[PDB]
Amino acid sequence: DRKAPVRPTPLDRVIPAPASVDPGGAPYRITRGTHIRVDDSREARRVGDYLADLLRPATGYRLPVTAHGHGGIRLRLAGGPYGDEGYRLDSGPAGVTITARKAAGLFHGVQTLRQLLPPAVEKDSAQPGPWLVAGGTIEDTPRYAWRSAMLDVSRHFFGVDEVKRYIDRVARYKYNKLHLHLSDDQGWRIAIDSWPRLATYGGSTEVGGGPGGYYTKAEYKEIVRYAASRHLEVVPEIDMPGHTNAALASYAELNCDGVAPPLYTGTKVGFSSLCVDKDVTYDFVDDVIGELAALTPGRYLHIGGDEAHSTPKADFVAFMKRVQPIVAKYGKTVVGWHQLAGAEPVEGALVQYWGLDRTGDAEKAEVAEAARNGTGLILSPADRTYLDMKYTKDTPLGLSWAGYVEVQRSYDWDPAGYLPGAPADAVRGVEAPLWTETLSDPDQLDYMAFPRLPGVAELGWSPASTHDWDTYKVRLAAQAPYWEAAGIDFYRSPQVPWT
Ligand SMILES: CC(=O)N[C@@H]1[C@@H](O)[C@H](O)[C@@H](CO)O[C@H]1O
Ligand SMILES: [Cl-]
Ligand SMILES: [Cl-]
Ligand SMILES: [Cl-]
Repeated sequence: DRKAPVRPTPLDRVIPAPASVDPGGAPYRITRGTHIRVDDSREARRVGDYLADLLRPATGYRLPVTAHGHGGIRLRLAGGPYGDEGYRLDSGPAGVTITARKAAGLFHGVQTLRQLLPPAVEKDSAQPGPWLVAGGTIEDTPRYAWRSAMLDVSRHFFGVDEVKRYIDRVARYKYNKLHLHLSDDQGWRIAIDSWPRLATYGGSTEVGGGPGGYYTKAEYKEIVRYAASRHLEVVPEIDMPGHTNAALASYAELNCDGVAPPLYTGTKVGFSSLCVDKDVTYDFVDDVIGELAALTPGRYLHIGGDEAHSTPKADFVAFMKRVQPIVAKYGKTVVGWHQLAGAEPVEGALVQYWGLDRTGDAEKAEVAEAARNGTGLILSPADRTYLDMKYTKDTPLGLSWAGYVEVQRSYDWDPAGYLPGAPADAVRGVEAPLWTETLSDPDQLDYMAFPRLPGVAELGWSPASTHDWDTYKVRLAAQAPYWEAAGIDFYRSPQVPWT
């Protein structure tokens, strides 16, 4: 009875592990007449309709959303110790109530509810149920404010609908930021009016050749809107000065030798560079960041800065000193890969650490020092949270430059004491990047993202006190029937006792 258990799943059996779980009493049961009662506000109703849409297919129930009466499922906004993202979930025969200070908290509460319900909830046709929700109370708040997932749409382009699909995958685990790698050597994915060829030419292909693609302003705005509806703040990235071949191939003048390189369809990195000694280079950067910032309601703008190996150190430093201010000029907070820590991060900047266990002390020191100087840290170790990394030598997709990364390794660590000498309060959170050199379709994205994606989300959300592999793997194993019913392919790691 994997699909429709006789009894409800444990109240604590959810990912991320909730801050506080107090089981008790009888469970709630959703029946054909259940109403979803929300506050008389747009934001409240919005979450109600979202919940209704998630449950209608499998239950076949009407589930009307209204601001009157005593619905069996109540979503209420009230004062409380739940911050901007926390919530309280009360379940019992009298009904299920989700309380939070803001919509995001209610949304997060819903993500927990869909896990309390049985696997059959993932089906698209009416199911027998029962639609039980374990009884008791859950009080939940996040450990870190930066819990993101990155999707590389430059190596292989993924359209609006495919991105919306990935957004729904991550929303399940309370991620609150979506980092989009919009440009690299194999493609430029965002239309820039001031530089038309970036998209029309720079976006014409991708890894392996053939058609590429890109987002028009309208498509990008739609992705941001959809992400916002799933409470994901979009963090766009335009990598510079390295990983810039798409742009360089589009405009000969940007190149040091004034010759446009061919469009790149390989899978290597580090060979491209904007010409730091040219003035046109900074007109280009200003134009792009200005247009991107206008399309970005979010607070951050990622300028990359990784593997600028065709850019001498001194030039890299000079380049970043010159471009960082451009971000603030357009009202945004700059973010960069940790290489930026060696190029004087401006005040308020954050750096994304993608180092490994084996990374040299000198490099780790430079990053820990930036943290001491006030730079916020986003942790995404290549040998931990890079979802494109192979599980073992036999994985049919992904890369292995950072070694292999099985499920336990990806989960078994603590962000607070990860980087030696780095102040714990400098750690803003974590990120799970999914690079696409080897992934060309949504199903392949799923196979590499799952089952590690949920784990990284827990590291960003759950209290350190709840972290434990032996008990987490049981909660992870329980997701199997849900993913199977949802049509979500995943790697059945031998380290997990799959349900
Ligand atoms: C910051 C960063 O990760 N840069 C590259 C990235 O462009 C590539 O897609 C990935 C694949 O694992 O390898 C990294 O070294
Ligand atoms: Cl989904
Ligand atoms: Cl090559
Ligand atoms: Cl390489």
